[PDB]
Amino acid sequence: VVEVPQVTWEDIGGLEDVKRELQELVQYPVEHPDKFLKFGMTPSKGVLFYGPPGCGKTLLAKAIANECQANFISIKGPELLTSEANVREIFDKARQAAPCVLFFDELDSIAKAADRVINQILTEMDGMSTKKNVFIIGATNRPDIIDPAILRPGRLDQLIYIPLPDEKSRVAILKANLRKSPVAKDVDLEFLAKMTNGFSGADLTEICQRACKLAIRESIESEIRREREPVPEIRRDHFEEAMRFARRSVSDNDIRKYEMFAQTLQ
Ligand SMILES: Nc1ncnc2c1ncn2[C@@H]1O[C@H](COP(=O)(O)OP(=O)(O)O)[C@@H](O)[C@H]1O
Ligand SMILES: CN1CCN(C(=O)c2ccc(F)c(F)c2)CC1
Ligand code: NA
Repeated sequence: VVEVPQVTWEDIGGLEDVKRELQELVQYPVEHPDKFLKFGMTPSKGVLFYGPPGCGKTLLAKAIANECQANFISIKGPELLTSEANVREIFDKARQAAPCVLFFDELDSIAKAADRVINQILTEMDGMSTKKNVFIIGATNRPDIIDPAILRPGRLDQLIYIPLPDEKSRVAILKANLRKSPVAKDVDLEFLAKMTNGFSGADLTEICQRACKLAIRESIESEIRREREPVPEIRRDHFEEAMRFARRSVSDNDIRKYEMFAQTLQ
């Protein structure tokens, strides 16, 4: 299904720098149209996100579409395998659906025949002007094997690091996830963020999911027995019990590799 996503910038904890850069990248063509004309600048055709899994790359792509009131079409790399007019149909349907965000996920799987499913993509990209109102986003967990062709000018205009959250970003991820939930005053998300160094945004969300299930199940069971003869809250002890099944999903070894790659790009 193709639709405007309901994810906003507010649902995304941390990454405040990346967010302002992305807003300007899409707001400037429409907010200062007379200045984009005077100096002869073309709006951007795409970006590429990279980083450890579960840290917000898909969320950012959806929030960009919600910003532009645009449709979102998501395509996972492995499923382009049956077959090179596959690459052509997708660009048609995205052009049909304009203004549209076209998101290529798991592009590490294609970086490894398949040699020019890539080449069919580069040709669709050059053949599609910015006047078509399609904005391309890719993501990958394997920045080491990115073909630099997809980044030459006229294609994806920026490569952007989305890292594991630091301590302040973990507090924000926790708050954004719980923003419309009834949380008890005895829970200290700043202490929770301290105890979860190395956790991804997805790892943090699961803790929030379990703690909520625990309070709802407890609500069920207690009314069932008071049946024998006031909105309930998610309490500190629900979070205490959710933490038992909590451990990092990204290894210290992969983090080093990601940090080397990004630090050498200074
Ligand atoms: N920065 C973040 N803020 C809030 N939630 C997050 C963040 N990053 C990840 N999550 C949680 O983890 C899930 C997976 O995030 P996703 O963006 O799909 O990861 P990937 O970087 O692999 O695209 C999200 O749906 C959300 O629940
Ligand atoms: C899929 N697993 C095993 C393979 N893998 C890497 O080799 C890797 C990790 C981080 C990097 F920054 C990088 F360039 C490469 C990713 C994790
Ligand atoms: Na990922």
